[PDB]
Amino acid sequence: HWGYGKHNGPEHWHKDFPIAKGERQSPVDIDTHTAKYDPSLKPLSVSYDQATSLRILNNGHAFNVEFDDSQDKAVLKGGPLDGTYRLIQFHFHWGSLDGQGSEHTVDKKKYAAELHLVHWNTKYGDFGKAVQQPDGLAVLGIFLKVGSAKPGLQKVVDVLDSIKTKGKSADFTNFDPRGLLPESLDYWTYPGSLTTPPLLECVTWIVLKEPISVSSEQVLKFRKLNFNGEGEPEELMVDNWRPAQPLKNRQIKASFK
Ligand SMILES: *CCS(=O)(=O)c1c(F)c(F)c(S(N)(=O)=O)c(F)c1NC1CCCCCCC1
Ligand SMILES: [Zn+2]
Repeated sequence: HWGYGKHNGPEHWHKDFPIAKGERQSPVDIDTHTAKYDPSLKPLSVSYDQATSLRILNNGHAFNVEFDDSQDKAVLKGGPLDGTYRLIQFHFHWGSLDGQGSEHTVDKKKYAAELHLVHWNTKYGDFGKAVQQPDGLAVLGIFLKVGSAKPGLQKVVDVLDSIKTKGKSADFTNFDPRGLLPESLDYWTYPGSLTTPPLLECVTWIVLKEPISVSSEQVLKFRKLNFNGEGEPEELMVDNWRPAQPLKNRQIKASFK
């Protein structure tokens, strides 16, 4: 099926998913000199005090921390967004080495990894309906650089050995995603897509300028996960990122001057 291997990677996805060559594909390069400050944008509102984590899952292409989204408990509002978007999960993309891993780039710079906090527009009732809409999802993207350890990440790192292989899950309650945020919420925003099949063009992207720092040891443990299922030959889960896609007829806006 599709993946990030030698023969089923991003350059092949268009054969099953023709929207791969569409008009609003993600990720993109963020050219910092061309992004225009938009004084009409509002400050982001991140309300995660009531977030309730449930489970961590190895789904074969990343690991997901899933939240209880049966109520408005953890929501993203404001900035470019109209209405209320509810947190459903977060996951990461990372590299085989520190010089690559992110999906978005900044002046062509690649970070070691990229965190995505996925939210769905509650006016559409469920996420399945939301992904059929141009304003169905809001994904908050946060770059990871290697330096000092991120203490709020270690609980995630420590459970990864329990979900090594595709299809494994573990209980993962009481995790606070506010521990993964940088200091500043300054951001770039643009209309785009999911970065994995089915590549639906349903996302407002909000990509924070400030990266978080994680340690070498923390990211090394991401790279011990497996794409394969238990009992199959080991394929390390590394380089699960899609490269930058053409910007086409889109403008990237900055929240900051
Ligand atoms: C392949 C599913 S995933 O790992 O959960 C997943 C992913 F890898 C992604 F890269 C995106 S992204 N970058 O576009 O944000 C993503 F949204 C993923 N999962 C969502 C689940 C949330 C419900 C909406 C349905 C879209 C897939
Ligand atoms: Zn993602």
